[PDB]
Amino acid sequence: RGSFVEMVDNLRGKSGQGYYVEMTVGSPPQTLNILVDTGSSNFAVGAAPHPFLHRYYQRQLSSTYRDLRKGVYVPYTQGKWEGELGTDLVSIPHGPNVTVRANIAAITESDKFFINGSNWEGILGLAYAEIARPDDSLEPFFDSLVKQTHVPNLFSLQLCGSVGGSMIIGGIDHSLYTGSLWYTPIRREWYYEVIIVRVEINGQDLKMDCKEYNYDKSIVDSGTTNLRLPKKVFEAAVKSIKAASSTEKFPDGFWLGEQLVCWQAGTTPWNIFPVISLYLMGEVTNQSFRITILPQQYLRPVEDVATSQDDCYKFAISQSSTGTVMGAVIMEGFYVVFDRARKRIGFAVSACHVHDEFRTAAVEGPFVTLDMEDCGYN
Ligand SMILES: Cc1cc(C#N)cnc1C(=O)Nc1ccc(F)c([C@]2(C)Cc3c(ccnc3F)C(N)=N2)c1
Repeated sequence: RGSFVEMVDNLRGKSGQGYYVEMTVGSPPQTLNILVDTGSSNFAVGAAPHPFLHRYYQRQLSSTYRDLRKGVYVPYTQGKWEGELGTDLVSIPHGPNVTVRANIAAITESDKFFINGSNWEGILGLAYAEIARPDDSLEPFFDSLVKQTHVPNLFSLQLCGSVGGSMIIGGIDHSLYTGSLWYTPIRREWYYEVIIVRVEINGQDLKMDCKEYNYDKSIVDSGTTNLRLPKKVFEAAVKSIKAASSTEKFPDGFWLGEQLVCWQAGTTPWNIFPVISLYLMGEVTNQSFRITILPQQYLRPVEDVATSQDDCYKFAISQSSTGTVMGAVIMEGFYVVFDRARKRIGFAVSACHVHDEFRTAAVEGPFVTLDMEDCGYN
């Protein structure tokens, strides 16, 4: 408890391509880099030589492999993957010293799933069984891990933004944060669902029915880059961000993520952009707390741009039909504790978050907020 030096810095990535941990499948162990995804619940790995893959699960080489003789087909709005279900021995080299028998979807066909140039070959769904495919009887990896060993039912994520980070499995590491952890209830165990009760752009409230903020869902998701916001809320949100920053002009496409915006190197006017604050439901009736992110978090360097030589960024707040998504834009500001045992998520200021000399990411409380139960959709 309190320090897990083995697990510090166990995450790698490329800006915009996600955070991956090293894992091993089968006996003898096959090493794979695996995307850490709190927005899904399947452990799914490449199992065939797709050209984009550095490597893939070779079931034939594993003595400990077992067929479940059952397929799984998983469509997304952007592409898909299809696989064959089995179980095998799984471990995490830079995690706890255990080996568990977990479900594995051996991916045999896919579209727009693997990324050309990426260095991961699978995905670790860390959310709950309810949203597992094909259904909730397929036990997620973390459930298997907790049932089969003495690892405490919790994990924490420090996403640092070559990006890096830590996934502390079974605990919390106090070197990864400063100040205090503040906790928000997990509303329901399917996604990591939470409730936003108030939004401030630059200290100024948006004065929307808070029900909208969570229409139809608000989730914490390490498998999404953006802060995604319901359309009605996104509309009001950028209306206010536009106004805060009208000191300089940008095409209406930029706010829609249809175009990048560039400045001369080291010339980004961060200060013309407002801090963003979400107030989250607290542990106590009528008590909330507030997390504050910087434009550093929502204006994202796009490095791979050959038509330019400047500092070009993407506005990483975007509209959504599935609810608020608190992606890497949010998580990079904070140490995030997925306290599954107590059905809550903790936020603290990350020791690694990107901050200039004038503004810093913040987690503050307590605040008095009435009628927070009304902010959740039914
Ligand atoms: C591009 C990327 C950037 C960051 C950063 N920084 C983190 N993750 C990814 C990424 O490539 N995730 C990903 C890829 C394929 C998937 F199939 C999913 C799913 C399973 C499906 C998914 C998700 C989110 C949004 N719509 C989806 F279709 C999600 N959380 N999980 C996520």
